[PDB]
This record gives sequence, structure tokens and C-alpha cells, in this order.
Amino acid sequence: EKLFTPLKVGAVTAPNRVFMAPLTRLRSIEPGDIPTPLMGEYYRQRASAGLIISEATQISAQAKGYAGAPGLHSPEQIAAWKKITAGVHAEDGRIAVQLWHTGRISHSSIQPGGQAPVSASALNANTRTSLRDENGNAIRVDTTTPRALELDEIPGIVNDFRQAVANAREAGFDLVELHSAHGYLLHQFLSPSSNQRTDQYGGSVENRARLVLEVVDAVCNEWSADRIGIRVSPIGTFQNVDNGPNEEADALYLIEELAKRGIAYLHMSETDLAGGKPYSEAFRQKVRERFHGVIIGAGAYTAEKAEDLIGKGLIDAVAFGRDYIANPDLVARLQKKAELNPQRPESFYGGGAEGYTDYPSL
Ligand SMILES: Cc1cc2nc3c(=O)[nH]c(=O)nc-3n(C[C@H](O)[C@H](O)[C@H](O)COP(=O)(O)O)c2cc1C
Ligand SMILES: O=[N+]([O-])c1cc([N+](=O)[O-])c(O)c([N+](=O)[O-])c1
Repeated sequence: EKLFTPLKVGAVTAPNRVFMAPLTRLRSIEPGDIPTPLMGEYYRQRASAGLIISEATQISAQAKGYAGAPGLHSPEQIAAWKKITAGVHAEDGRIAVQLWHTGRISHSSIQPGGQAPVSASALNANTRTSLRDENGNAIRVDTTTPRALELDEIPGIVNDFRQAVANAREAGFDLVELHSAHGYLLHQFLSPSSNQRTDQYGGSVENRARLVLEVVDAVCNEWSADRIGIRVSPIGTFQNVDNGPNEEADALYLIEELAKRGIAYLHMSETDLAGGKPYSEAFRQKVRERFHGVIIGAGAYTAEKAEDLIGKGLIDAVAFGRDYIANPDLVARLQKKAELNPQRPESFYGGGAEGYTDYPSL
């Protein structure tokens, strides 16, 4: 067994390789998209994780795509997050904030001025997002057709990521994870299916990867490369966003480029919740030899699978999502081979303490 052995992850050292995957729970306060004391308790209960990766958090107001998602751009938000990281550290844990811009997966009613959301192109995501009704309850609503970002608006996006990382540092986070997966803004530029731009930000894989790499350089410069992690979902289809006709080659290109920056880790989201083709060991080997930092595998993993891949030297750690929603002390349970609490999907999004902080520990 190696899941319970130490691992150096950038600037910090995890005591085990069982990580908590980023999980949107939509329980923040509005107006203000402010983290709450309840959220602080939720994270504190899971502080035994090798590393906690927070729910996706807005780098700006424009970045908001769901009612209830927190931000990390205002004074009130920074003050709230400082309390949450402090709680995690009080329990000797480590926490990374996942920073994102939802792009076209949003709705005009929650955008600044009630205007249309932005993306690489003016193409509707053809999916749904979550808003809140008059009672504060979560509701699914179709996404609003986005406006294509103009060339001179790109630097502003990079700067928002840069500022959010500076904010993350002050808020006490140990690391930052750039959300470059699951069909959100960065992935929208990476995928040819959602990117029809004719400037230097569209077309070739070099052009499509330009935005995410500019962000990576900006945040490494703002803080430090060993504090930066990135999540990608380069193989398969996620929330209607595929990875083009040459996904494997494009994936390896991106990974080689990320490797040049010497960042802390590469978080590979292997499958959409609806499923996808499994990674071949040959592909894992090609990824392995191209990145020199920590590699985290994710997506419907079993403890057995994690041990198998870590043992083969293909990945270093595994991020569990839904199992962490239902098991605050997942590390102890996996170590003792104890049964897990059953999941209650109806309370994954919105609401309050029920289905959030009421899953018991052993
Ligand atoms: C409720 C819910 C919220 C999610 N929100 C996030 C998120 O904020 N950011 C992210 O990158 N993925 C998110 N995911 C995906 C998870 O991180 C994870 O990759 C996925 O659940 C598959 O892993 P699992 O089988 O261990 O749950 C979410 C999934 C669920 C079920
Ligand atoms: O519906 N959800 O709230 C949701 C949200 C995010 N996100 O980054 O905040 C995801 O990445 C996913 N996802 O791809 O699993 C789902």
C-alpha cells in the first residue's frame, strides 16, 4: 500500500495521496458570493485529506456562472476565505483554491449589468447552469448565448487570474489550481469545438493553448511555480466540449508546455460524470515522461485502481470527489478498509447543512 505514504507537492508535503477533488456545492451567500461559516466547517471536517482542492471559485464577477458559487475578488470574500483556510490549517491540513472563469456556462441574470456572458466565440454552451429562485433554492436554467471576447479584452482576463492568485496567497491557501477543464473558459479556448476565432487565440493547438499558457506564466510570476497546479480534461467530452480530432497529440503538446514552467502539479480529470474511454497505459506513460511534477489522477477511481497506478509509477496521487462529499474522514476509512457513508445526490447543490456537514466521521 502506498496511498498512505508522504508526497512532496510543490511548496508543501502531503502525508498521504488521498486528495479531495474540487466540488461545487453552491451554498455561498448572495449578494456578494461570500463563503460562509458553514462552508468553513465543511472543509475543516475534511482536513485529514492529503490535499483539499476547493470548489471552483470566481476570479471576478464576470467569471460567475452559478448562483451560490463563491468568489475571491472582493474584500468580503477574501476575509471569509481567510477564516476557512485557517480552520483547515488548525487541523494540520493543506488546501488549494480552484480558480475559474465559467465563460459561456452562465446566465445573463447573474452577470454584471445583466448582460450576456463571454467566451472564445458566440456559441451557446447548450447546457444548463444553476440559479436561485425567490426562496433561495437551486434551479436549473438553460445557459445564455455568450458574446465573443474581443482581442483587447484578453489581457484583462489574464490579469484577473493574476490578481485572484495574489488574493489566494493573502487568503492563506497553500496552492492554487487553475480550472482549465470541464468546458469552462480556459477549456473553451483549448477546444476547437467551442473556439472558432481567427486571431492568434484560435486555430492551431498552439493558438488554442495560448490563453491558458499566458495565465500560467502570469500566476507563476505573481507567486511561485511551486504554488501552481492545473486541472485539465484533455481526453474525451465534458459538458458538450470535446477535445478536437487530435486530442492525444494536442494533450501531449499542452503537457510539454506546462512542464517548461515547472509548476507544482498536473491534475488529470479522466472522465465526465457521464463516462468516457479509459486512459491506455501507453498514454499514461507518455504523460508521465513529459511532466516532472506531481500527477494527480481523477474520475470514478477506486482505491485499488489508485494503488495499481501509483505502484506502476504512472501517477502520484488520486483525487476523490463524491466519496469525499459523503465521507469527511475518507482517509481513515480507506486505511481501515471501513464502509463508507451512502451518498445523497439531491443535496449536492444548494441548500444548507443537510447533505453537507451531516455526513458522520467514524
Ligand atoms: C457535485 C459536484 C460538483 C463538482 N464541482 C467541481 C468543481 O467545482 N470543479 C471541478 O473541476 N470539478 C468538479 N466536479 C468534478 C469532480 O471534481 C470529480 O472530477 C468527479 O466527481 C469525478 O470523481 P469522483 O468519481 O471521485 O466523484 C464536481 C462533481 C460533482 C459531483
Ligand atoms: O454542475 N456543477 O456545478 C459543476 C461545476 C463545475 N465547476 O467547475 O464549478 C465542474 O467542473 C463540474 N463538472 O464538470 O463536474 C460540475
